Amino acid sequence: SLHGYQLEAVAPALRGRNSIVWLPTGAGKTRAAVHVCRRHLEGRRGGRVAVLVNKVHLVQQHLEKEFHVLRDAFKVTAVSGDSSHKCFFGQLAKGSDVVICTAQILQNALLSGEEEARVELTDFSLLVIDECHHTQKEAVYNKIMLSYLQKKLSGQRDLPQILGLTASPGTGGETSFEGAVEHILQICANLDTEVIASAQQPTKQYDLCQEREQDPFGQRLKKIMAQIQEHMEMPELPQNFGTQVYEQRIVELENRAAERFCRKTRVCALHLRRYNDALLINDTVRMMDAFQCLQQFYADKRDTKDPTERFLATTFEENRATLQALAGDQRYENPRLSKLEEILQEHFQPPGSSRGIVFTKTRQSAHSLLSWLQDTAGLCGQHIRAAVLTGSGHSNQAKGMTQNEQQDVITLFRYGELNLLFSTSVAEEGLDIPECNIVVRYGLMTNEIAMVQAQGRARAQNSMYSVLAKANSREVYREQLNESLVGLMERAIRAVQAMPERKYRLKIVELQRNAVLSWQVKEARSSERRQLHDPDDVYFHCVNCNVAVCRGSDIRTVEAMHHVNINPNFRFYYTVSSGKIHFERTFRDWEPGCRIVCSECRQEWGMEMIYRNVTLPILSIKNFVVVTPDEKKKYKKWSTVTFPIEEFSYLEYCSSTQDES
RNA sequence: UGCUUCUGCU
RNA sequence: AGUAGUAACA
Ligand SMILES: Nc1ncnc2c1ncn2[C@@H]1O[C@H](COP(=O)(O)OP(=O)(O)O)[C@@H](O)[C@H]1O
Ligand code: ALF
Ligand SMILES: [Mg+2]
Ligand SMILES: [Zn+2]
Repeated sequence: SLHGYQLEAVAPALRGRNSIVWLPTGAGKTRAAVHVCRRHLEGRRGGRVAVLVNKVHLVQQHLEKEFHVLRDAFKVTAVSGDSSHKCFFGQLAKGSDVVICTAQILQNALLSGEEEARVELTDFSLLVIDECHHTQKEAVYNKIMLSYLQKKLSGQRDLPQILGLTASPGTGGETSFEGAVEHILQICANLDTEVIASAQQPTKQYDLCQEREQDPFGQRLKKIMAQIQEHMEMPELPQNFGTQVYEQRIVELENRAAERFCRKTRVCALHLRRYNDALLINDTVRMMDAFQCLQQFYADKRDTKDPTERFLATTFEENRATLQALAGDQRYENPRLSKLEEILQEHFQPPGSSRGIVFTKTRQSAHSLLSWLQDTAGLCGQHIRAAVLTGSGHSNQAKGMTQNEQQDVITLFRYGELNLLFSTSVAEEGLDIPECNIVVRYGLMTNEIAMVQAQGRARAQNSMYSVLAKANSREVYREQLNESLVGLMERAIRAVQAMPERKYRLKIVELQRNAVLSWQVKEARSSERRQLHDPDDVYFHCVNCNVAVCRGSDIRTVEAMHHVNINPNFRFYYTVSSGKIHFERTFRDWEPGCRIVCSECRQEWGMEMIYRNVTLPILSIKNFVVVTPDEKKKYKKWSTVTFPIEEFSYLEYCSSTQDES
């Protein structure tokens, strides 16, 4: 049965008041919400609840661990990206008493032009927003709630009650009391909160490592980078190799070289980014991980004419064997990994006692840590059974994990079939593993919310939380600051809870008005930008070889995301460059075909979309330079281009191609 | 693998 | 204004 503090925290929600339930990590906010939902549905006819989450895995978790109990009396349905294609959301939701989904599923339905796929906010009488601290800025939670505010302020009746759940509203980067209070008020405004409802041990250790005394591998990479920069014959080139600033500056240089079609500079900049990437890997995991980064990059090359590429290939080849030999030398081991080994050795003896998550920033790092573990003699024999856990992010450096793949790892971790995960931020919030008693945060730079949340995955009574970071580093400073900011957040929330009602209400009104006005202004500005140029006056150039390949007027959008070229002669500019792509996820109206490349230079451009009975090429914006009358620009997003793009019409497209045959 | 939110960084 | 990552959607 519910704890006293659970009953106390939901008392406002039971009375119908919009609220945020502020309870610590692991305190049982979900069960409290289920109780609210049961009483809500019992207390009226025709009620309907939406439960919004921010991570695919939490749909299944909340259903199977908490919300399924409602099925004694009510119909409960769950939807995530994997199951999206199976039903029209409108039909599914309307046939349910409770629907649990990732928030973007609901947002898509709110925006839909299809009768059967569409819902309105007024189709729900209660919205439960899990991890509601994400309801800010342009996060999907806030896109939904901004619409709610627009409707509320316009006088709409029968908007749903709001129940937000969070352990950590945060301070939003504010370090003053006044700033932190303002942030809390902003959260409250965004969620249309009437009351923040709250209640009326673990140990933490800093496992600090030192910089490697001797890093010949890194030293050699830096010496190659200097040689490459000399070859570029340019003044004021950055010298700060192996930093995030260098990474930014070298990519910005690549962008400028694309925009001005300086091939030599661009190619050199491309390679330097890879060397910098290797330095960053070298600092995070093993030398051999960094080596493999570079080796793979240069292996996938073939013999070419381009004198620049030949210089760069020769340069790597001259250093390759030395780099690999160094990478196999235990003398130059990463102290971060030495420290991690110490932690695991201490806590996973005797074998199978501990149940741990090691959080790392990137998917690639998680995979490298698993590989490192499997290859560390000092850990083999301690019956550590480990696996990687990531979300469904994807890049050429690392694929993601499907909902199903994630679920397999989580289920085996829950009762100790696996006893250690190497995880990204996919599992920093929400994941409930009662037996988890160790969290290590490996060299992370995050806000205080992520710190609190990740720590909170260790549910067990006698849990430990380890910060594994470089001594004297910004990472250590930020951890310490974040600890203080948690305290500041608490003080700010208390102050808001104690505010006089009249003052609170007026402040919320002022903030909600500001939010809905600011949105209108932003939308007007965005529209003005996208109407600057006639699409006929915009030309796309291949980013690699600078050949012109189409005009803006050749492009249409599918599902407001996928930019297809509908010109029947575009086929003479691109080549199909792969066998058929397969995705685990199925979509309603299309599936990928093959990858496509520039016919001149083989630069990757995008992929085919098999949309119903036609095949069209999708272009990724990052593979082009966009040329207008005013400038040449390499865009990383379509959303900021300076010309309008019409929606694809399948009917019109079919009619048009039939006339040509 | 198309998309662009968030977080870090400048 | 970018950049890097990440996650979500498709
Ligand atoms: N009243 C209760 N009695 C026993 N276990 C409970 C109670 N309420 C919640 N739990 C359990 O507490 C754990 C943490 O709950 P959860 O909802 O994941 O925490 P959070 O507040 O971070 O969402 C879960 O395993 C849940 O089933
Ligand atoms: F605060 Al939680 F799962 F919602 F730790
Ligand atoms: Mg939770
Ligand atoms: Zn080309």
